[PDB]
Amino acid sequence: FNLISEKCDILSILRDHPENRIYRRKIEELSKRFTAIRKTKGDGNCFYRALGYSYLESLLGKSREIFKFKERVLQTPNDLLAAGFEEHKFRNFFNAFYSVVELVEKDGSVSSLLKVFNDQSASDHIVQFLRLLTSAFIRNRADFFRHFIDEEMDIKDFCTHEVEPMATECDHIQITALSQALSIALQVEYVDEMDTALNHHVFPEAATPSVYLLYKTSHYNILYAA
Ligand SMILES: *CC(=O)NNC(=O)[C@H]1C[C@@H]1c1cccc(C)c1
Repeated sequence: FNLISEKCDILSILRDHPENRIYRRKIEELSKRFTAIRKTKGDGNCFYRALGYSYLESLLGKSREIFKFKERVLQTPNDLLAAGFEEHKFRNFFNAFYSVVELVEKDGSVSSLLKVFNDQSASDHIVQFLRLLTSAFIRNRADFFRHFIDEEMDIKDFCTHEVEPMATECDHIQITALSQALSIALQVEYVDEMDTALNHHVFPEAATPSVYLLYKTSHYNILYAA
């Protein structure tokens, strides 16, 4: 469980980490709404790996939701080609992601899903797929995403260097692109109330996110609603 941990009670964030006790107030509030966390490896990939795992986990047993998600996934090869990705280059990453979608579709357990996401090779192929889809999404909407980058930076160069490569850290750009790309309603909770970084992924309670992530200093763990 080196890439995605077993569940820990939310208050482990305080009990195990003296360094977090300054965030006691936020964590104790979150503990009213969320019961548990899974920890993700801090390797530059944690957003993609957290969102992939958490969303597929959210689908287990929801056969209609799985069906509609499989349809979106079967369309992604065309989105990738429209963005200039050749099939022979994305095939193995598509196949890894398709495989874990079929695992969830065929009754699939949390245990079997965790095993794929803790397999370095399978998990990193899934992350690479999610990175290419993120890049494809941004490239296809250069006009929109152009607003959020460095004027001197080309959108294609941003994607080449800050989205496609493994271990490249996310900003709100990649979170927006991937969530829109797969229609994953995501909510990000912050550990640190004093962190001023604008949150583009917090909505009112009445919204129905699939995935809740817990953010601190470039790192995203998975949250479980109470
Ligand atoms: C989401 C994600 O993977 N976040 N990244 C981390 O937690 C990276 C920051 C930590 C790290 C890894 C290797 C080396 C250093 C100096 C930091």
